[PDB]
Amino acid sequence: PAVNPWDVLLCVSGTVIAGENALVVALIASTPALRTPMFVLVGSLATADLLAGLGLILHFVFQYLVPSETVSLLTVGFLVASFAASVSSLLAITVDRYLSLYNPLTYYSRRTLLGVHLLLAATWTVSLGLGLLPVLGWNCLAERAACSVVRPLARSHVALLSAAFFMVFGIMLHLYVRICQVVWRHAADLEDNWETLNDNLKVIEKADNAAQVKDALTKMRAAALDAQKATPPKLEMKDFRHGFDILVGQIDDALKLANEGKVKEAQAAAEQLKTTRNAYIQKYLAHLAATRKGVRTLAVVLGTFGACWLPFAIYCVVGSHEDPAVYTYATLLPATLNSMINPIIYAFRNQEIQRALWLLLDGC
Ligand SMILES: CC(C)CCC[C@@H](C)[C@H]1CC[C@H]2[C@@H]3CC=C4C[C@@H](O)CC[C@]4(C)[C@H]3CC[C@]12C
Ligand SMILES: CCCCCCCC/C=C\CCCCCCCC(=O)OC[C@H](O)CO
Ligand SMILES: CCCCCCCC/C=C\CCCCCCCC(=O)OC[C@H](O)CO
Ligand SMILES: CCCCCCCC/C=C\CCCCCCCC(=O)OC[C@H](O)CO
Ligand SMILES: CCCCCCCC/C=C\CCCCCCCC(=O)OC[C@H](O)CO
Ligand SMILES: CCCCCCCC/C=C\CCCCCCCC(=O)O
Ligand SMILES: CCCCCCCC/C=C\CCCCCCCC(=O)O
Ligand SMILES: CCCCCCCC/C=C\CCCCCCCC(=O)O
Ligand SMILES: CCCCCCCC/C=C\CCCCCCCC(=O)O
Ligand SMILES: CCCCCCCC/C=C\CCCCCCCC(=O)O
Ligand SMILES: CCCCCCCC/C=C\CCCCCCCC(=O)O
Ligand SMILES: CCCCCCCC/C=C\CCCCCCCC(=O)O
Ligand SMILES: CCCCCCCC/C=C\CCCCCCCC(=O)O
Repeated sequence: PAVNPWDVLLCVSGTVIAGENALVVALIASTPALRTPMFVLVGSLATADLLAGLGLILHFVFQYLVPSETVSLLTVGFLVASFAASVSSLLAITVDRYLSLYNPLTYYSRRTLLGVHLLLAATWTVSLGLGLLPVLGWNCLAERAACSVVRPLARSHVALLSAAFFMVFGIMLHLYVRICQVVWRHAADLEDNWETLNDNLKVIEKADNAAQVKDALTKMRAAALDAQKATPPKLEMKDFRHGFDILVGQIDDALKLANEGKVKEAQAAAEQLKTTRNAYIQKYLAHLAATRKGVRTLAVVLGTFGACWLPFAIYCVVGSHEDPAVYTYATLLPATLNSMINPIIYAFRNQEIQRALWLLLDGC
């Protein structure tokens, strides 16, 4: 028993990672529709995870099948660059999601596409550099007292890697809270205006004087428009939104009658407003149910990223080369599992990626 079980587990993990992310890469590459900034970023993440998966397999190969210290230095440097590129790609994705939420219009501009190009060129340039430094000689091959828990990386180089991870993670947390903030605000405004919409509709049905009817119709018009704004836009869906378009229209019809002195007729028009409102009551509950689920996903995915990488990042600066290798393996394996989760969260859950997959399975 000279093969270490953990090395086999990493090879298995790398195989799953490579297979998952190779499929994502193939789907985006062969689908001209998937060329927006968002998908350029997903393709970068998938490529990095693909490279990291292959790297785990290669590390096994040149440890056990072609024993080579030199090529093992290359494989570890390869993995440093691949995981750096994956973590930095997650940062870039998060930046993009922030910008699309905070700039519902100016996000769709030439600057945004330029920004992804420059950001990815920079993250990949830095990622490669980080893996190239040990290959060029910033390693512990000469001085074994300077070895980190991941051979043959030098403790000082690994400290830099962990510092970069902590900074990247801190930025993601900042963006996460801002994203969370915007999603909560819009959901709160939608639920507010929807409730006031219903309140005034009851005022109409129970009105006893004409002043109440006009007042309630005036508030319904404002609430309808505010509820529309809080709904995310179609693109660059708008069916739930267009439900408010015909509500404003009906409210304007009732207001016209009320202003001409036909308040009885304006009140009776609430039956039609209640009919309209009831038709979109499910789309409203479904939208609130989707945002709720999305918020949960946000936190779960970021928490899982932290649970997978933080123990490793911490142990890499606290541990030393004297520790048994199992503690490096036990903290490294979860970090690799995150590269199995990434394609599911950022690629396979996307409807356009699923469509490309359907066209691929069905022979186009
Ligand atoms: C040690 C490893 C990391 C070296 C990797 C070298 C090559 C293969 C890397 C470096 C930069 C990478 C590119 C950077 C960004 C993108 C955009 C993405 O939408 C598709 C993949 C693509 C086009 C990558 C393809 C692979 C790539 C060219
Ligand atoms: C020996 C171990 C097994 C190695 C062998 C399995 C490797 C699977 C990896 C990636 C497959 C997903 C990427 C390929 C997806 C198809 C590429 C494509 O676009 O094909 C279009 C064509 O119409 C259809 O063949
Ligand atoms: C991250 C930056 C570093 C990335 C580095 C990627 C380098 C890959 C390039 C070429 C393949 C080289 C393959 C070398 C195959 C060597 C086969 C061999 O003979 O090596 C066994 C040797 O004899 C034992 O004694
Ligand atoms: C060895 C090197 C290690 C480096 C370790 C540190 C990593 C973090 C550095 C840069 C990421 C910057 C990402 C962009 C930050 C957010 C930009 C943003 O939100 O602003 C966009 C602006 O508002 C548009 O108008
Ligand atoms: C989302 C999933 C997140 C998963 C996060 C996992 C974090 C694992 C961290 C520590 C486990 C350490 C396990 C160490 C097992 C040691 C067994 C033992 O006794 O070691 C023998 C050794 O020779 C005597 O030093
Ligand atoms: C989806 C792919 C299937 C994954 C199955 C899991 C792969 C398990 C591979 C290696 C695990 C090694 C188990 C360790 C055996 C005991 C080792 C020992 O006692 O020395
Ligand atoms: C044996 C060395 C291990 C490295 C293997 C390298 C093979 C994978 C390299 C790149 C795959 C990424 C291809 C990206 C295609 C995207 C095209 C597009 O976005 O339009
Ligand atoms: C593009 C698919 C992924 C390819 C990289 C991962 C799989 C491993 C591929 C090749 C491993 C063998 C490399 C060549 C070994 C030569 C040994 C020798 O010449 O003595
Ligand atoms: C993408 C950039 C990659 C290179 C970044 C570094 C640039 C500076 C040039 C050379 C320094 C790299 C080598 C440092 C370790 C030397 C160890 C030694 O000589 O024994
Ligand atoms: C802002 C981009 C900067 C690009 C240039 C960066 C150049 C980096 C060069 C060297 C980094 C430090 C390398 C340390 C080598 C130590 C060698 C050893 O310990 O034996
Ligand atoms: C995130 C900051 C922590 C430092 C990151 C280090 C990145 C190294 C990545 C892959 C190298 C994996 C090599 C295989 C583990 C062997 C462990 C051992 O030395 O016994
Ligand atoms: C998740 C919270 C993010 C907070 C980021 C704080 C800034 C992090 C920057 C540097 C800290 C890492 C320095 C590690 C040095 C260890 C050296 C050693 O003992 O080998
Ligand atoms: C048994 C399949 C495991 C599936 C993934 C979960 C990983 C944790 C379970 C087992 C780890 C591999 C076996 C540990 C070998 C102990 C000997 C050693 O430390 O080198």
